[PDB]
Amino acid sequence: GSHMVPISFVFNRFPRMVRDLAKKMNKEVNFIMRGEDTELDRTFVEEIGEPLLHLLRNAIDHGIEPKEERIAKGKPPIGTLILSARHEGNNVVIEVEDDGRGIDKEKIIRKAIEKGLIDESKAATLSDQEILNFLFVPGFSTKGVGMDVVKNVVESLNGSISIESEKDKGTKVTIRLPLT
Amino acid sequence: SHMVPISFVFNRFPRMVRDLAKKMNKEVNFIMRGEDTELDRTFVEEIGEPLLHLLRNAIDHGIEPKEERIAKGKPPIGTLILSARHEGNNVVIEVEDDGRGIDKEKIIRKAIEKGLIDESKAATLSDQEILNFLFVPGFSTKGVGMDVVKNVVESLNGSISIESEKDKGTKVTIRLPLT
Ligand SMILES: Nc1ncnc2c1ncn2[C@@H]1O[C@H](COP(=O)(O)OP(=O)(O)NP(=O)(O)O)[C@@H](O)[C@H]1O
Ligand SMILES: Nc1ncnc2c1ncn2[C@@H]1O[C@H](COP(=O)(O)OP(=O)(O)NP(=O)(O)O)[C@@H](O)[C@H]1O
Ligand SMILES: [Mn+2]
Ligand SMILES: [Mn+2]
Repeated sequence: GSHMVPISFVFNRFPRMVRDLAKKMNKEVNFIMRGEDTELDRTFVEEIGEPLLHLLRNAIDHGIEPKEERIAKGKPPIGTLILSARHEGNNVVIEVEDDGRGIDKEKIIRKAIEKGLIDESKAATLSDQEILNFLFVPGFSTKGVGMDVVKNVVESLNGSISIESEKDKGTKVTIRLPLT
Repeated sequence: SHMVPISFVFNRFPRMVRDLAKKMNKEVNFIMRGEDTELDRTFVEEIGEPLLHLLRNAIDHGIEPKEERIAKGKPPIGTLILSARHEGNNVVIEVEDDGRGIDKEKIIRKAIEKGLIDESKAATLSDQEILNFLFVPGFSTKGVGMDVVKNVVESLNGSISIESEKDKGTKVTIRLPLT
C-alpha cells in the first residue's frame, strides 16, 4: 500500500451523475453509496471511473424499471441502486447492485443460438453463469463501451469481474481489485 | 466480387501479437473490434503487412515494461486496440496503444540527420509537422516502416493520420474508400 487514497475520490462524482441519468431515462432511483472510505491504489481510483459509470448507467437503463412498471409488477415504487466498496482478504471489492428486472437470460440464449454459438439442445443445458458470461464475449452485444470494455479495463488492472442476477429481483456486478 | 469481412485480415493478429509481446517481454491485452466490418477484397492482401507493422510498433516502441508502467502510475498491463468500422463511404481502421507515445524529440533528430530539416526550424515545428516526418519515404531505417505504410495506404486511394501524446499513447487511423 504505497499510494493509497480513499475511493471517495472516484465515488463522490456519482450521486449527481446518477440523478441526471435517472431523470433522462425517466427512472426513479434511490442511490446508495457504501464504503467511500475504502483505500485503494491511486492508479485504480483514476481508472475505475469510466467502468463504474458504465455499470451504473446499465443498471439505470436495463435494470431499474420505470416507477409505473414497478408498480404494475408489485415492486417497491422507487428503484434502488447501490455502489459499494469493501475489503475481502487482500482484495478491494466494488459492487454495483440494482433491484431491477434482472438480466434477461433467455434473450442472451436466443442471441447465442442466433450467432450459431450454440444450438437449441445445448442451450437447454447451460448454467446461468455460462449464459451471463456471453455478456463478456467481445462483439456479442449491440453497441465503444459495454461489458467488453469494463472487463478489459478492470483486467488491465489485474482485476476480475463477475455478474449474477435473478429475474425481476435485480443484478449485481462485482469487481475485484488487487492489493498493491 | 466486392466485399468480405475484415476478419480475413484480422484473424492472424492475436497469435502474432501474443508471440511478439512475449518476445519483447511486454504485458499486452490485445483487443480487436469490428472484425465483421467489410472492405473491398483487393485490399485484404495489401493492408495486412502495414497493419502488422503498426501493431509491432505498438508492442515494441509503445507499451512500456511492467515496472515502467508502474512507475508512471499506469495500468500494469498495456492495452493494444485494433478496430474497424464503416463511417461514411469508407472503412476506418484504428491501431491504438496506451504506451509512452512517439518520441518526438527523436524524430526531429532523425529528420535533421536525414537532411529533411535544418535545426533552425526544429524549435517551432508543430506536433503534426513532426509526426508527418514518419511518412516521408526513406525515413525509417529499413522492410517496412511508417513511410511504407503511408505509401500502401495511398495506393489504396485512402489516407492515414497519427496522434500521440507523451506517456499517454499513440493512435494511428487509416481511412480506405469503400467503392
Ligand atoms: N444492471 C442490468 N440489469 C439488467 N440487464 C442488464 C444490466 N446490465 C446489463 N444488462 C443487459 O446486458 C446486456 C449488455 O450490457 P452491455 O455490454 O453494457 O451493453 P449495452 O448496454 O447493450 N450497449 P452499450 O451501450 O454499447 O454498452 C444489456 O444489453 C442488457 O440486456
Ligand atoms: N506506437 C508507437 N509508440 C511509440 N513510438 C512509436 C510507435 N510507432 C512508431 N514509433 C516511433 O516512430 C519511429 C518510427 O517507426 P517506423 O516508421 O515504423 O520505423 P522503424 O521503427 O524504424 N522500423 P522497424 O525497425 O522496421 O520496426 C520509431 O523508430 C519509434 O521511435
Ligand atoms: Mn451498456
Ligand atoms: Mn517500427
